[PDB]
Amino acid sequence: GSSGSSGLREAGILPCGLCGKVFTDANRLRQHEAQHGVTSLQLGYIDLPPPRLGENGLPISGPSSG
Ligand SMILES: [Zn+2]
Repeated sequence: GSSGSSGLREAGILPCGLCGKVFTDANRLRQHEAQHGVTSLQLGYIDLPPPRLGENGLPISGPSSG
């Protein structure tokens, strides 16, 4: 005697626990999850962030003050 796969497709609909949105259709929420990246990497969108934060042009010993 042991269980297996006897029943129905009972998943469970719930509101997006990442941004705070609410969904009713599993298929609809499945797409929204992509926006965040739930175990996936959704790319193709346009992005143009600022340049990295770094600099150069300094000595090796530094200033001798103290
Ligand atoms: Zn969300």
